[PDB]
Amino acid sequence: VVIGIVNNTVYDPLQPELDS
Amino acid sequence: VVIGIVNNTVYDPLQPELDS
Repeated sequence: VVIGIVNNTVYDPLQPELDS
Repeated sequence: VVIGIVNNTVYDPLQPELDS
């Protein structure tokens, strides 16, 4: 719906602790 | 202490990500 939206990745800060 | 406080549940986004 938003006009002009681009594609990018939003990294989750919980992942580094979840993996380790 | 708070006058008029009602009872409800608060969803925790941490628990489902941590469990999975």
